[PDB]
Amino acid sequence: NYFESPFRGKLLSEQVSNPNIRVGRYSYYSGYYHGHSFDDCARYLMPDRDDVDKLVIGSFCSIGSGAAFIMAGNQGHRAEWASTFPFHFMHEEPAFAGAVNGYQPAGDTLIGHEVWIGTEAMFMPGVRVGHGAIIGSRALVTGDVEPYAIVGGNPARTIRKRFSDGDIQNLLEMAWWDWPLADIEAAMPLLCTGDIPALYQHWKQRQA
Amino acid sequence: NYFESPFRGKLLSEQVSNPNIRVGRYSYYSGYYHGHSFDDCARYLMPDRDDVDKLVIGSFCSIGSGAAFIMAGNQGHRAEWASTFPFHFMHEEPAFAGAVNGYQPAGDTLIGHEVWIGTEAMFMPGVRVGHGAIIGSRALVTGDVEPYAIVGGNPARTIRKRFSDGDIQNLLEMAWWDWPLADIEAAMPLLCTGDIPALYQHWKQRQA
Amino acid sequence: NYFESPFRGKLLSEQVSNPNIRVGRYSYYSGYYHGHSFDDCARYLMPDRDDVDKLVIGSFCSIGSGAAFIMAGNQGHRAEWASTFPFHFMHEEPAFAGAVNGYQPAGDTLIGHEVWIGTEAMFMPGVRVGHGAIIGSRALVTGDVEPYAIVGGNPARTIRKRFSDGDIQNLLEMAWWDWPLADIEAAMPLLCTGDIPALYQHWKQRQA
Ligand SMILES: CCNC(=O)CCNC(=O)[C@H](O)C(C)(C)COP(=O)(O)OP(=O)(O)OC[C@H]1O[C@@H](n2cnc3c(N)ncnc32)[C@H](O)[C@@H]1OP(=O)(O)O
Ligand SMILES: CCNC(=O)CCNC(=O)[C@H](O)C(C)(C)COP(=O)(O)OP(=O)(O)OC[C@H]1O[C@@H](n2cnc3c(N)ncnc32)[C@H](O)[C@@H]1OP(=O)(O)O
Ligand SMILES: CCNC(=O)CCNC(=O)[C@H](O)C(C)(C)COP(=O)(O)OP(=O)(O)OC[C@H]1O[C@@H](n2cnc3c(N)ncnc32)[C@H](O)[C@@H]1OP(=O)(O)O
Ligand SMILES: O=C(N[C@H](CO)[C@H](O)c1ccc([N+](=O)[O-])cc1)C(Cl)Cl
Ligand SMILES: O=C(N[C@H](CO)[C@H](O)c1ccc([N+](=O)[O-])cc1)C(Cl)Cl
Ligand SMILES: O=C(N[C@H](CO)[C@H](O)c1ccc([N+](=O)[O-])cc1)C(Cl)Cl
Repeated sequence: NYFESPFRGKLLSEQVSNPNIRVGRYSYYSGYYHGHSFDDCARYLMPDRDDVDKLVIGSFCSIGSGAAFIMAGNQGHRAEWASTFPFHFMHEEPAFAGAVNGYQPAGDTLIGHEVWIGTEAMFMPGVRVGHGAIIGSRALVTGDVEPYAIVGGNPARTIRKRFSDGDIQNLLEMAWWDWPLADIEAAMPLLCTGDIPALYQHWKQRQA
Repeated sequence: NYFESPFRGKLLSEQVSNPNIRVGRYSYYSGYYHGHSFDDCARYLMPDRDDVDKLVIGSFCSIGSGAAFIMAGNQGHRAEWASTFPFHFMHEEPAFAGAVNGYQPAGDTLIGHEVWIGTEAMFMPGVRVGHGAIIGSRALVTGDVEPYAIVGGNPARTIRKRFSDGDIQNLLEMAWWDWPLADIEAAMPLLCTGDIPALYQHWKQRQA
Repeated sequence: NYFESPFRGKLLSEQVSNPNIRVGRYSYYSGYYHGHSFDDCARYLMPDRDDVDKLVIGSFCSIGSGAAFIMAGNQGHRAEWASTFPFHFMHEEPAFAGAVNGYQPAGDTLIGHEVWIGTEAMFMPGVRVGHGAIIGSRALVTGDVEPYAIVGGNPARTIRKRFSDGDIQNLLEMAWWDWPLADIEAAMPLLCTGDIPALYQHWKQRQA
C-alpha cells in the first residue's frame, strides 16, 4: 500500500507524476483504502500527449480515498452516430479501416481552491468545481459546481451553499488561498471560525 | 494487472471463461483500472451449474472498467419471510437444519447489441438492456432499459433516447450488428454519421 | 484473497479485530469480490483509542461484499468554518501551528439485528439502521433507517417496508434474534414464511 495509514495522506505535489496533472500547494490525497498513488486517480489521462484535457487542482484541497476523475473526453465513442462502437480504434480488424476517429476533447477538468472531495466521488469529463465547494462521498459530478456549494448524489446535486451569498462574495474577494503563508498564519485564528465578516476586516486592515 | 494500458482493452471472447457467460463478437472490456479479467465482472455466477441464470452479452458492446453484473438471483435471501437470514445455507450450525432454501432465480441478464456501459456501472439480477442503450458511469440499473435509451443514476433513469422513435425503428429493422462483416465495411462511412435515414437507404439498396 | 469463494462468507466474530467493532452472533460478511477482511470495512476506525465512535452490528446480519462504514465523524473538516482544510492536522508545517482541532465525533454507527446490506453499500458516520431493514446495493445511507424499511439509492431512500405496521410491531415484540437457539430451531418452520401472525402465536404459546 502506497499509504501507511488511513489517518495520514500524502501531498499531491509529492506523488503526482503525469505531466498533465497540475496540483497546487498543500493540496493532498489520502487513499490508503485504495492503495494507489494519486496518479491513477486521473483515469485515461495520457502523460505522453499535450493536446489533451488536463486535470487541474487548486490549492488546499483535501481529496478523499478512491476519488476519480474520468478523462479523455468521449474516448472515441459518439452517442449521436449510428453506432457507439470505436471502430477506428480496433486497428487490428481491416474491415474497420476507413473508420473515422470519433474522439473529441471535453476541456480541462478544473478543481478550484479549498475543495473537499469525499471518498469515492467521481467527476465526469470537463466539469469545473468552484472554490470551497464540498463534494459529497460517492457523489457523481455531471457538471459545474458553484463556489461554496455542497453537492452529493448520483447524479450530484447542490444540497446548499456553505455561506451567505454576501459572505461568499467576500471570501472570493480576499482569496486567502493566494495569501503569503505568513499572512495565513496571521489570520489563522480567524480561519478557524465561521466569521467571514471578521476575517474580511482583518484582511482589509492588514492590506494597509 | 490483466491489462497493459488504460487505453486498450481486450475482447470478451478472449478472456471470458465461465461457461455461463455468452459473449458476442467484437464486444470488449477495458478494465485496467480494476485489474481483473471480465470473468470476475459476473458476480456470483457459478460455472459449475447449468440450472442458473446466465449473463448474455450481445455484439459490438463496449464495457467500461469495473462494470459489474450481480447474479445468483436473490442469493437465498427472502425479504418477504420473517427473516432475511440464509439459515438453510449455514450448514455448519445444526439448529438451522430444517431451514428451507429460499433461493430463487431471476432470469438471464441480457445485454443487447451495441451497448455502451460506463466504467463502474452495476446491473441488478434479471435486468435486460436493449440494443444501443447507453449506460451512464456508476449507473445502478434496477430494471429493463429501452433500445437506444440513455440511462444513469442510482437508481438508473432514462435521460433520453439516442435517436428518433422512427430512426430507432429503422435501426432495429436493419440490425447492422448481424450484418456480414463485408457489408459492415461497406456501410462504414455511413456508420460514422447520425444519418439513420441515409444508412437505411444504403441498406435497402444493397439488400437488392 | 481472504475468501475462498464468492459463495461462502465468514462470520464477523471470526475476522473482526478492531476493538471498536462489536459484532453479534451469526452475523457475517462475504467479501470475496473485495478480498479484504471485515476489519477494513470500518473506514478510519482507530483501534487505539476508546474515545471514538464505534461500529456496532447486531445479530443475524448478512453483509454484502464491499460494504463500507465511514467513521471518524468529520475527520477534522468543518464545512462551517472559513476553510475546510485540516490545518491542525498538518503538523509538519509551522505556519499551521495555532490551528485549532476541528474534529468532532458523530456518535456510534448502529446496525440493528437481521440487517441485510447489499454489496457495496456505504454508510455515513453516525447513522443508525433499524432491525430487519434491507439496504440496497450501492445505496448511500445518509441517515437513520426504520426497522423493516427497504432503502436504496444515492442518497438512500425508503422504497417500502417489509411488513405491515402491525406485523412489524409484533416482530419487534418477540425479538426472535434474542431467542435461545433452541427456540429458534423450534420456530424455524415458521421463520421461513411471511406469516408473522402465525409466528407471533407460536411465540406467545411457547412463552407459556
Ligand atoms: C475523506 C473521506 N471523507 C468523506 O467522504 C466525508 C465527506 N462528507 C460528506 O460527503 C457529507 O455527507 C456531507 C458534508 C455532504 C454531509 O453534510 P451535512 O451533515 O451538512 O448533510 P446533512 O447530514 O445535514 O444532510 C443534509 C442533506 O444532505 C444529504 N447528503 C449528505 N451527504 C450526502 C452525499 N454524500 N450525497 C448526497 N446527499 C448527501 C442528506 O441526504 C440530507 O438531506 P435529506 O434528509 O433531505 O435527504
Ligand atoms: C469506458 C469509461 N467511460 C465512461 O464511463 C463514460 C460514459 N459516459 C457517460 O456515462 C456520460 O455521462 C453520458 C453519455 C450519459 C453523458 O452524456 P450527455 O453529455 O448527453 O449528458 P449531458 O452532459 O447532456 O447531461 C444530460 C443529463 O445527463 C445526466 N447524466 C450524465 N451522465 C450521467 C450519469 N452517469 N448518471 C446519471 N445522469 C447522468 C446529467 O445530469 C444531465 O442533466 P441535468 O443537468 O438535468 O442534471
Ligand atoms: C450480497 C450481495 N447482494 C446484493 O447486493 C443484493 C441486494 N438486493 C437489493 O439491494 C435489491 O435491489 C432490492 C432487495 C432492494 C430489490 O428488491 P425489490 O425487487 O422488491 O425492488 P423492485 O425490483 O420491486 O423494485 C422496486 C423499486 O426498488 C428500486 N430499487 C431496487 N433496488 C434498488 C437499489 N439498490 N437502490 C435503489 N433503488 C432500488 C427500483 O428502482 C424500484 O422502483 P421504480 O421502478 O419506481 O424505479
Ligand atoms: O480499448 C479501447 N478503448 C477503451 C475505451 O472503450 C480505452 O479505455 C480507451 C480510452 C480512451 C481512448 N482515447 O480517448 O484515446 C482510447 C481508448 C479501444 Cl482501443 Cl477498443
Ligand atoms: O456466505 C453465504 N452467502 C453469501 C450471500 O449472503 C454468498 O455470497 C452466496 C451467494 C449466492 C449463493 N447462492 O445464491 O447460491 C449462496 C451464497 C451463506 Cl453460505 Cl452464509
Ligand atoms: O491526511 C490527513 N487527513 C485524512 C482525512 O483528510 C486522514 O484520512 C484522516 C482521517 C481521520 C482523522 N481523524 O478524524 O482523526 C485524521 C486524518 C491529515 Cl493528517 Cl492531512
